[PDB]
Amino acid sequence: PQITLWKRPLVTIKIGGQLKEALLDTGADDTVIEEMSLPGRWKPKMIGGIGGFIKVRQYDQIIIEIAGHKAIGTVLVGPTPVNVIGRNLLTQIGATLNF
Amino acid sequence: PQITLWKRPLVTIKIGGQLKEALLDTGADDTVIEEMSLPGRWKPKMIGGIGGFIKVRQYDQIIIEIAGHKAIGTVLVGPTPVNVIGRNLLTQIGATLNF
Ligand SMILES: CC(C)CN(C[C@@H](O)[C@H](Cc1ccccc1)NC(=O)O[C@H]1CO[C@H]2OCC[C@H]21)S(=O)(=O)c1ccc2c(c1)OCO2
Ligand SMILES: [Cl-]
Ligand SMILES: [Cl-]
Ligand code: NA
Repeated sequence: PQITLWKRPLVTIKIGGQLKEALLDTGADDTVIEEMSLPGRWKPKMIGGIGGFIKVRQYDQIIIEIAGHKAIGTVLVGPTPVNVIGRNLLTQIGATLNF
Repeated sequence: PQITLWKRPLVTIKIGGQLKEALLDTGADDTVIEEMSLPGRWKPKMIGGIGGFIKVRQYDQIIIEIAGHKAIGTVLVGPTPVNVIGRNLLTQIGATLNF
């Protein structure tokens, strides 16, 4: 699709057997999801944005379906105010910015 | 152009006759730039990012060039860790997300 930016570019994702809404976010290096359980090992991480840093759990090799497109990569889980699909997964679905 | 996301989507902007680097950020509603001087009056705004809320100075109707495209709109000035071009100006330059 071509998504305009008049409104937030929100899509449905499937992660860990759950449906969630998330923002397609070119300014996010990493994918950050609100608190949920995921399988496998994790390690702690701090990530920073406007407002400062939050502590997250880093899970690797997680499969996510984004607007119908499957991708695998690292997912950070923690107290983000919005679920964000970052560049690590946007690349895998072939997303580009065009103007 | 068509910008892939393997690296941060950094572009050169020009504001107040000065060149700066900024991130094309589809996850930002608003454009937020580091401390600098802008003309006219400002109004208060609070914005919420991953680590919490910050106060910024809102300047309206500011002339800004983004990757060679001219925009005129609202710029927020405050302690952002990177300059971000948000949807308010991405729409003015005709940007879309495509996959
Ligand atoms: C600020 C940029 C450099 C980074 N952020 C991504 C943004 O797209 C963020 C994504 C975001 C969106 C909403 C709430 C929190 C974060 N947007 C944001 O802060 O926008 C602010 C400016 O406009 C306003 O509209 C949205 C909030 C305000 S982020 O959320 O802090 C972030 C995401 C993934 C990351 C990361 C930081 O570090 C490593 O991986
Ligand atoms: Cl990854
Ligand atoms: Cl590619
Ligand atoms: Na894993």
